[PDB]
Amino acid sequence: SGAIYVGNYRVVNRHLATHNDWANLVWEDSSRDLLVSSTTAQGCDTIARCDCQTGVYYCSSRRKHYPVSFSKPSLIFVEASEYYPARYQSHLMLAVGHSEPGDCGGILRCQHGVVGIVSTGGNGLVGFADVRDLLWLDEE
Ligand SMILES: Cn1nc(CC(=O)N2CC(C(N)=O)C2)c2ccccc21
Ligand SMILES: [Zn+2]
Repeated sequence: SGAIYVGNYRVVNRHLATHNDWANLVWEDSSRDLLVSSTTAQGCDTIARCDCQTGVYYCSSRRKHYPVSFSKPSLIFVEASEYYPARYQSHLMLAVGHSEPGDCGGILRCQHGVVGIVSTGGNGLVGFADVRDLLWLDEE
């Protein structure tokens, strides 16, 4: 589990969104595994606006933050899980690292701020849903 709290937005994995998230929906995209809902309080996270390929992510199944090198956001084939059939997921970045299903939501960050959240995993891989192209998170 986990979310990004920027401005009056809450960014979560679409597959982990709650009823309150769907009832206060701003935007969702199943191909990216992302959903954004509105919040009453302002958040403290800052979004990175950069092309970094190195950063650090939080792994809840290890209680640890790990430094990683990650690929550029792309269209990647992801195996079937409890939440999606086997399919192509867009705006996804891969790194070598530990991930279990419940690790979804952990933040990946670089020197500029939040880059994305854990979305996929398996066999020493971890996938991150990028948010750096969502410029509207910084306004309204
Ligand atoms: C974080 N992660 N995820 C999965 C499968 C899963 O629940 N999916 C893949 C997610 C998606 N965005 O399509 C939903 C896994 C399987 C072993 C290890 C780590 C893992
Ligand atoms: Zn950066």
